[PDB]
Amino acid sequence: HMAFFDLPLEELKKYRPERYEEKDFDEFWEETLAESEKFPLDPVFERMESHLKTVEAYDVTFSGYRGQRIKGWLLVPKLEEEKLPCVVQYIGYNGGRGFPHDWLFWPSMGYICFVMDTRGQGSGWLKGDTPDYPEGPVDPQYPGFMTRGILDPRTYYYRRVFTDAVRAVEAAASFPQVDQERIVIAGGSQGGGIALAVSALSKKAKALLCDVPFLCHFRRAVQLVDTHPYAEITNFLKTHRDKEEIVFRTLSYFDGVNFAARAKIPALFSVGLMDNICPPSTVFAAYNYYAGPKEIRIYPYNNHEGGGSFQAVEQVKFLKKLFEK
Amino acid sequence: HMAFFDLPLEELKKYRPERYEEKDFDEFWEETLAESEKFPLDPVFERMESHLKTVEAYDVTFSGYRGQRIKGWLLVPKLEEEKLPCVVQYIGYNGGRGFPHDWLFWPSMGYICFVMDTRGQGSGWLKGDTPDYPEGPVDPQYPGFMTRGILDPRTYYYRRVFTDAVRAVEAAASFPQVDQERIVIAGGSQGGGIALAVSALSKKAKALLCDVPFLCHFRRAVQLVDTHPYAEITNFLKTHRDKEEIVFRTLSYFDGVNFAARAKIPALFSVGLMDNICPPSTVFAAYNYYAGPKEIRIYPYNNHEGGGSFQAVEQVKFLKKLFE
Amino acid sequence: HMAFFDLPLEELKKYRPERYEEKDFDEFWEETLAESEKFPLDPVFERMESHLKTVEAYDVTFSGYRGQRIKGWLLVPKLEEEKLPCVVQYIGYNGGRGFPHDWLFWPSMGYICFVMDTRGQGSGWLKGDTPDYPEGPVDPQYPGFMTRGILDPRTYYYRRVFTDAVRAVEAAASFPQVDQERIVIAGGSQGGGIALAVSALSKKAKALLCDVPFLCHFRRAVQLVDTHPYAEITNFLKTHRDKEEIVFRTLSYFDGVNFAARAKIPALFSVGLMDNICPPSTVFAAYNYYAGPKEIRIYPYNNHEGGGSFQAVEQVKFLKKLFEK
Amino acid sequence: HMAFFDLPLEELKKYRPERYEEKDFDEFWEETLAESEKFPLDPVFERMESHLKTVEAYDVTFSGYRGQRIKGWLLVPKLEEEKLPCVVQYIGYNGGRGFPHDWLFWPSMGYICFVMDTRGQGSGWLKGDTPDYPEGPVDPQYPGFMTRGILDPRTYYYRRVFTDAVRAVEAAASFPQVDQERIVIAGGSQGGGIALAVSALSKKAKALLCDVPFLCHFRRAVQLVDTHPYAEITNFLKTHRDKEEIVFRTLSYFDGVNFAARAKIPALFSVGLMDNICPPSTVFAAYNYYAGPKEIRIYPYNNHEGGGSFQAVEQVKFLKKLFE
Amino acid sequence: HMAFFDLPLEELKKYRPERYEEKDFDEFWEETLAESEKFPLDPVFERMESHLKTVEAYDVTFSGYRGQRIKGWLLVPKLEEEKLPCVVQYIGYNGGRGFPHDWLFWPSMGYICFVMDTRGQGSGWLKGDTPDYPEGPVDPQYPGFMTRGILDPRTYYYRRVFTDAVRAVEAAASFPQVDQERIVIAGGSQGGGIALAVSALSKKAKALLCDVPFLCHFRRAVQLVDTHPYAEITNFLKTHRDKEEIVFRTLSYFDGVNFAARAKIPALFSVGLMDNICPPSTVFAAYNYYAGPKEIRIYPYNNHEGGGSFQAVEQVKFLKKLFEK
Amino acid sequence: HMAFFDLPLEELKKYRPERYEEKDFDEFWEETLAESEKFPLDPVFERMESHLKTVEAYDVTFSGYRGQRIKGWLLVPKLEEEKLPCVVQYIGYNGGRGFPHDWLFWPSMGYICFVMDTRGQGSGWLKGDTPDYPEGPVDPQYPGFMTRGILDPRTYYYRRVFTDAVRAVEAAASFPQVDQERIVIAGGSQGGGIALAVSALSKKAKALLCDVPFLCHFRRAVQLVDTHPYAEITNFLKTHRDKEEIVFRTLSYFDGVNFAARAKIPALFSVGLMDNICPPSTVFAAYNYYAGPKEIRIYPYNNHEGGGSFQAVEQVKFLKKLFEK
Ligand SMILES: [Ca+2]
Ligand SMILES: [Ca+2]
Ligand SMILES: [Ca+2]
Ligand SMILES: [Ca+2]
Ligand SMILES: [Ca+2]
Ligand SMILES: [Ca+2]
Ligand SMILES: [Ca+2]
Ligand SMILES: [Ca+2]
Repeated sequence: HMAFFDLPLEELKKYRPERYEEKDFDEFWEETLAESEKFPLDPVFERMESHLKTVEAYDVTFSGYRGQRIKGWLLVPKLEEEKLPCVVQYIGYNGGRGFPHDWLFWPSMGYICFVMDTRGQGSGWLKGDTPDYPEGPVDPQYPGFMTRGILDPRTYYYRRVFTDAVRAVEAAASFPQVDQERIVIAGGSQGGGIALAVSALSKKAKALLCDVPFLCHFRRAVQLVDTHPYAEITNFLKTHRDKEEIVFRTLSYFDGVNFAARAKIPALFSVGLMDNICPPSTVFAAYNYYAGPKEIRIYPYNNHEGGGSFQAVEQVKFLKKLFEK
Repeated sequence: HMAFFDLPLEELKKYRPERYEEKDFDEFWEETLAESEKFPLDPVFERMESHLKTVEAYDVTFSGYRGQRIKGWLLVPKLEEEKLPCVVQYIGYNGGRGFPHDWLFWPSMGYICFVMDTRGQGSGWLKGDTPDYPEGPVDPQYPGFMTRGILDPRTYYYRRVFTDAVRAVEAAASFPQVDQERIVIAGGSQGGGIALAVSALSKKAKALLCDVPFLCHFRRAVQLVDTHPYAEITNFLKTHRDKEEIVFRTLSYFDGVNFAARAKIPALFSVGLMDNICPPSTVFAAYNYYAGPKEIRIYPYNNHEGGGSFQAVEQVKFLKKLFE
Repeated sequence: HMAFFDLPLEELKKYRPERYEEKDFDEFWEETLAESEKFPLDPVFERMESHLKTVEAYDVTFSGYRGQRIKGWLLVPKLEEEKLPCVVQYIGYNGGRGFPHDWLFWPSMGYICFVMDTRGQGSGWLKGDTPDYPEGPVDPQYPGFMTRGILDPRTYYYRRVFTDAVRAVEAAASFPQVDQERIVIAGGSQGGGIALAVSALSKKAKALLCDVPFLCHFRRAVQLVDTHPYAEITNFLKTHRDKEEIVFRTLSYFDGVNFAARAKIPALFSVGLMDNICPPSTVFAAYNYYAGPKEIRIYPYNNHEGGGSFQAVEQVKFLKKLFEK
Repeated sequence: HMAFFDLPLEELKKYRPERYEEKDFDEFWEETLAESEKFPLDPVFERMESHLKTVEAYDVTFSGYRGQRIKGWLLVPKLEEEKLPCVVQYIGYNGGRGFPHDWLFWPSMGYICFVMDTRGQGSGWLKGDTPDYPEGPVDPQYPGFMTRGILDPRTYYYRRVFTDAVRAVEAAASFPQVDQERIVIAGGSQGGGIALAVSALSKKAKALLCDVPFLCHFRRAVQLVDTHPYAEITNFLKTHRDKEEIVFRTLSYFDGVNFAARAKIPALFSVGLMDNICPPSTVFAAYNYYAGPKEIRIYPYNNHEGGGSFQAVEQVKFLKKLFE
Repeated sequence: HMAFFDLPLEELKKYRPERYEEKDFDEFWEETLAESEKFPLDPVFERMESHLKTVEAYDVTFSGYRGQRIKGWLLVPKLEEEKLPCVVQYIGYNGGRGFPHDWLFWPSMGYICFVMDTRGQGSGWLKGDTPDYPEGPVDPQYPGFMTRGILDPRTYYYRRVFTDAVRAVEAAASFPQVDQERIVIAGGSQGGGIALAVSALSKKAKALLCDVPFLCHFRRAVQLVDTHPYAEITNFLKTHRDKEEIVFRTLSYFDGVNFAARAKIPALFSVGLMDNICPPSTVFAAYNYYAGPKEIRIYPYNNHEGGGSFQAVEQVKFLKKLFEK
Repeated sequence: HMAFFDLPLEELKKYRPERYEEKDFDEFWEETLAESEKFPLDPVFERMESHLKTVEAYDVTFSGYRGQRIKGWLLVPKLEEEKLPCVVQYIGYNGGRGFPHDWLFWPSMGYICFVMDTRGQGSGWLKGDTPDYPEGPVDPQYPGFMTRGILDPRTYYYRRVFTDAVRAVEAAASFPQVDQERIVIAGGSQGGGIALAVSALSKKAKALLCDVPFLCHFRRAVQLVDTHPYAEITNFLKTHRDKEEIVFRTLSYFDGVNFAARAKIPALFSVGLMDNICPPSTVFAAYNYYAGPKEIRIYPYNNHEGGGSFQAVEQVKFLKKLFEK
């Protein structure tokens, strides 16, 4: 067999495929957010009995999509400064909020960390505590989250997740020790696709950290790789042979490329050139359309792990320099 | 690597592991069926335009779990006889009702065939048209159907599927040309596990055809094989390390072995001794506890395909002799 | 690894590679057929005791290559019409005629169905009952049928199969209830390659159904995919490093592309764009050279399963419309 | 997945499963050999132009099964001794006689080497030049040689190979520089199963070298491993679900374990305890029933490669001691 | 294929296979430690520039095997307490000390953390900075560390690693804020096997954390699994067919089962019943022979990940109770 | 999955990628060889008691890199001619000199054969007896030999191997029955890469046999294939994300393409076009830059086995014609 390869790096850097979105993309999202804003946010922070000594940990509950109650953690490092910067952290596919001690990186660097639990997931590599609540009937689907409600953008799973995620920034901003001028939205892989949505839809985010982003350039992802989770879509289309146009129409409303074209905040991206889960052409498509000030860290030899702890160093340096003005 | 192997056949034939079920197993199912019976069945058969010439095809809708509307097909062979025997057909994992022409076997053999669509699935190997409707919140789960609602038997996905399947036999029986003395429940793999449940829960079924059954002896299945779909449960338990006792309690209410101990109608089973999706020990555990008159066809060299078209011949000969 | 991909669709639709055949291609086939016609067809249809109720089943025996007796099934739906249309069904690799109840589709749609057993196979996924009878010595070969007798077109396995298949249509035509104006030849995968040969060699076929055809564009197939059964040819060539020119000369006489260029009857093809057993470039090469009226159904997300039950629907609609003209 | 393991070594050393053969096993082989002996052997040795300098190479042709003409190589080391000992070398599955320079080991150790080409193979890992000639119709079969004619011992492929192989020893013995008191029959894997047959059927062989033998204890092999080529039999049985008894009856006539029970010449065996192509329980079954003086070299950590060049050293030493 | 399974749990709980060690096992280790103690430990702690805010990070250097200079990190949480408890952390196969921010768990829980870099590794999943120094010639070996110097225990790779690890505890104990009554040795997988050796050889360790231990019951490991790294041994033995007795003789001196029989400090073990890297029978053999006060957490459905974050919670609670006395 | 494919043959035939070497490449090698030449070669040939009858077998010892003692075999066929031609044979990755009877081909063809043992390997498919002796510290590395000392060309493993190999030709030339006008350097795979280095560095070699060469065009190899052993370099780079430039700078001094540009003796190459261990583009890059008289045998359907026994025949014929003048 042939080892994975995408477009050459010189082509990746110029890759700007034709965008496809419906004319009501913005109106869809405006209505979605307006509907959810009719419910009070009702943020709840409850301090936990914990063995943690350098951080205070809080159980979080807030109202996400249509008032539905989403879990999280808030880790506050024990420091003298009265207002601290904050990272809102979104989680990779099949993960959930786990335990507070699973998210010590940002607090150790002096940042408040808001970890948003992902509705209905939390059963693959880290446990979760938040259910999904569907729009009535749960249509035929392929196992997983990628095709859950895919026949209509109004019923699609990521409509609810992205709305949760925009509301999570509001919930973080409500914590009294959070410096609202230094709120960062962050994620890798599904988390990066969520953060990319939030960068276009939120008014409160001040910077984006976007690693090896998933949920980008769907039509290309499906043709390029046979890995999960993009293969969920392919397997659905293999069966539902009459639904191709509808499937990609729905997905157009949730595509990171279309959000990137609307985002204005400063962003640090990362990409692995041998990543066969989130292919480099899908990541570069999103990066290249990203409309805010931007940088990308390129890891030529890395698969889905990306830059690992090297990239974490880059992120801390990037934010320090940004927030010095 | 090591080739798949289960217990030797001589051990499989005596394999009767200790059963685990809760005290309220029967009460759970009695309440479930009573609550769904409060909605009218409202079976609808709508003759469709079709290119089929030897068969009349109907679009089916009936009320399953809690009045929720389930799709299916009814295929009636064009024959002179006024009352015909009927097979109620349940579908394998990730399948759905597909097209009428996907179910030509039983009609061709002179049987009315009622194909029940599987709620929420239909996206893997044959398309489906029936949604699931959850009991409120859809809890954290691993991709698929095996762990959907698994923390409480009341919320568990197969509660709804098994209720649909019991109601499907009532729907079939309400068709005027069906001979109610010759209603057969049939399935292979997930369909076999569904049919095994129906064999204990239904009052209308007269015979069971149970091929290579899934949804049997969960605790053993999860230790034995790393194949999907049983690995969905294993993967959930890898993450939710605190939920093991709860998971297996819930599953006990849906285990084919526990239904088999309650079933009284005549049954023909099949098993593939090299089946690593539905291991022979889980299938023999169910067969060995099956409380009605029973036979099993054993296919020593077959994987999940079982007896294939050979077993289809065994089934037709079995039912002919039974109903004489 | 890399996920399978062939030429882009826009290139596939224009793909007309240079054809290679010997100057005696037609003479080879004329002599082959003339030599087999010297034996009487002697078609025998024997009614069977069956549990089937909507269809009458017949055990079939007829003379194929050089008078050799080939088995089949004939399924006749119980309908009032005195002359019925007929599908001659060829079978995929490692399959055979199985049981009569394995072929209920076409009879259920009102067609007589003649299923031809495949000589010497019948041991992979459906049982068969017909032997092969070689031209004397059985030369060194790689396991399978693809290299059986490959050093000479006169000894090659598919010379015998394709002659059996041309005689199968004569056998079907001899059944009294068959409408000879509505004889269809049909197959998928090896069956599709057999059917493609018959479309060029038979005088009795009126329409072709050709799904995901095997036995097409061998030189491309062997360099594109490492899957069986094309890999049998590759494996033979890895060992018999002196026989490359002879192997591809022999295969030129049996290539679906060379038959397609001679076929004049109306045809419906199908192709799976992710099919790595019968690659889309080999299928499109045959489709593009096909010299009769033609259509193709394209399944972008399907592998070797092709259009499945969706394509069955297309085939029934195609034939209904054709035979109403 | 799980890593391959067979019976523990202590159990392997005592493993003597019940043997199955038909009452006419000996008569079947007596009648097969007598029929082929009615054609003259007509051994032809044709010196070749070669770049080889330490060895003389001959193109061999002789009559095997029913007078059919089998190819081979004869390699004679250029030594002063007027009569030399001889190794008759059988080849592994999908191999053939290749080139003369592929068989330099035994000649370099001072032995004449007769390499028998394998009918109809020669297309996997080493080229071959000898065709098969079937007993009329070539029945339905799974790809390969293991199920070619398997529905009748008289049509089965290995009937013709084993007969060739017995005649190969007669052909080698006819070469004037061969010392007939020091004729060795040798093989690994398919070669070893061939050699094991020849050790029971030939009158001319004086010693057996049998490495990691294939064609042994078929019923166990098929249940134990899913590797090729034993899997060819399994796959044929998955489809021809009515032919199980007939398949194993045929195979009984060709099983190394039944030949081993009849062999009287001295033998050196080898076995790899992690061999998942020729499992150690099938090899030990044949070794344990072997009726002549015998030794086995056991390689606990090796797969199908066995003892490799270490074993080759064992074989040279074994034969030197034996022929002193 | 067959999914991985070891002995049933009820058998695992009683599994005490016969131990094999040479008569000079203790003398070998006494001599090894005495020889390395002749070089000064010369521990160096160098406060480094870091973006970490809740922790003080130190570059560590100390003398391990025969005076050779080994790297590490020391992470000290910023807390008012003047003496703190300490975890000496050993690293999994193909890993190294990485960056200080890779080891935030224990400091966040109020423990000083001493992370020992692994000589010659650090190139698989986390970077390292410490070379190996062989005893003269580097004999023929299979790729990796398992068979490096395996023909003599005096030249074997893990002789040098285990001596470094015993000296790492002495280096940690020399830090003035370390409470010497609360020094813990900890590791998972290779780290667990190192920690197990240290639990027998060190005089300063007060508690052992030993997760999914590697380097245990080699003869069984090599029989049971075909995974790396145990398969490095098998692959060496496949080639060096004359060296079986020598290989297992050497390995006996480094076997966690033989150290466990000598260890007296309180321990918490963990085991995954589906672990095919470190099989449960090799782990239970070590646990069952462990001579100090002991508990084991059993994870029936987990592979080599073990208890993950659940086990981390178990470790924190275990130590808190132990050191309350 | 996608089956392996490299550039089309017509492109391979013209493939001359831009070469990268440091401006001290020649000076590095001149100094390396001069430093090793300060130690006496001290060749030792000791006749063995052997069961071989057509060949005399000698145990060889000679001084390779910096006086270090390297093992080998010398096989002398028993012929009347007083001086014989000689093949110096280098060995594939994870192999060693094995037993004398493993190398009977060249002696049987009337050539003396000098088999050089490969330092530190000999544990994968054929046993070896020669250790490595590192330049002091053995830095962090990935399992295997490709990354051993890779951070500095002075410490790199192949500096020592290539020096041994140049000295092996001198050792061979010292045997009294060797005709020094007919000394051939030969290898496949790692052996071919070693031989290619020797063809530029040795003054005594008269012809090169170079099959499916490894150690060629590293930057391309690492992008193209995910197979071992080239993946050892990729794996090292995935972790040491800061060391890319250094790694490829080191490797430039050991790249077969750069030696090929300097080699002047006649050469026979071979290449398998389906070889995914040594890709055809890396082999053709070296062949195309080869500066001496050259021929290549192309095996379009072979993987890493190349031309096998067919190529052995090509080699014997090639050398016969060459040495006839
Ligand atoms: Ca708009
Ligand atoms: Ca009760
Ligand atoms: Ca309708
Ligand atoms: Ca012509
Ligand atoms: Ca007898
Ligand atoms: Ca002692
Ligand atoms: Ca420092
Ligand atoms: Ca220079």
